Amino acid sequence: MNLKLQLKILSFLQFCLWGSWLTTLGSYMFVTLKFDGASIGAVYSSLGIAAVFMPALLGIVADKWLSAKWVYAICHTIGAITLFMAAQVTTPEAMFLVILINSFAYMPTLGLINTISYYRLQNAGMDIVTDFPPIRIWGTIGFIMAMWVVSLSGFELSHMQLYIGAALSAILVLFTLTLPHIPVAKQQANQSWTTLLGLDAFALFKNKRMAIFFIFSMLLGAELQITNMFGNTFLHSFDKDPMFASSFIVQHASIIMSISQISETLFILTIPFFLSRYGIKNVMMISIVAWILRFALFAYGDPTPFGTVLLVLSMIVYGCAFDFFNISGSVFVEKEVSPAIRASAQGMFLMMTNGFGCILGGIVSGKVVEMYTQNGITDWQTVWLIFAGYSVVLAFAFMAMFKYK
Repeated sequence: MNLKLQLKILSFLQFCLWGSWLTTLGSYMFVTLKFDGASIGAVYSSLGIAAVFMPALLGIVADKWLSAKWVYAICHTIGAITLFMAAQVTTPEAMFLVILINSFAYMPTLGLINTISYYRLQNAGMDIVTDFPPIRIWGTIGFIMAMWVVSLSGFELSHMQLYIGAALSAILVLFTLTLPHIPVAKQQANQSWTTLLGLDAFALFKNKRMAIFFIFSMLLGAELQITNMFGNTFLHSFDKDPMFASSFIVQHASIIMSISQISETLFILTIPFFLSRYGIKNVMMISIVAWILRFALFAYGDPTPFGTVLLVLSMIVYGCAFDFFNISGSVFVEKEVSPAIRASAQGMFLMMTNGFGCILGGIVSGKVVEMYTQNGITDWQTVWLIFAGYSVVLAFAFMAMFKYK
């Protein structure tokens, strides 16, 4: 096999297994397994708890000299067995457990694939700087195509998606064997990204200013993944309306929610411009307004003609909110760091924001959906408005932060 082909298939398989179930797992638990939003949020909460430990296990791989190929293979083997059980759990606490084990195996993969590909491309004498972007993009292509194929086959509400993920994890394992051998000795002299984490990178919390900032960014990020968790559940909620039971957006919610990940990818191209044109605080503010718009368009969104427009426009707006918030937060955080602490500040901003925001937001949004569900019916308008108001006030807290001197 061509090595570029191999790494592309590897990247595609890496996210196509995750996207088979990750968006639709909530509505599977809600509509099929009849969970409440609090336990669905709890189950989604495990990914944050795994992600927050992911630097530790990647660090032990580097330190006690484990091979990324083989660790990657063992980790996907655990991921496949785990999704295989997931298609069988039926009770929430067990779902949280198997998803906990699955997230613990899978998250360390977000780093192992990058490690694998850098050294394999260098082994072949290839350009890492220009060849990584064509490989990494197949992962998003795979994630979207998994969403789409599972949605089209009729497995949005089934546990078949978990079997699809189990099968794709297993194929990923056995294709993973074929990869070239690279001595772990060849991987030396390179300081791990994980070493810029660890327990002295909390030194950045010496500054009360930056500390308060990180807390608001943790708070703000607490809602970064809410509509990946629940927009599918909300879009299926139109089944009670017989006008909309038939609707493609109601039956095929994953293709209508795919616009968000697509916008997430293509809005990365507009970031250099808005960073240059407006600057850091401004981009943070536009991020915030885009999250307010994102939630409010969900509150007033229907499978109707105008409702569909509002839904599709918030799906477009999500990519702006997500991309812009990570870039401007990373860069602002960096701008107020000693130039030595600067890579570690970006690392802590992302794991604090997304990793800790994911635990916090999972449990929180779940309790919100549970509160506004009565008789099995969620009042998505009140839920979406709650989060939109939270978005608004986070706008005011960030403005108060930026104008304080």
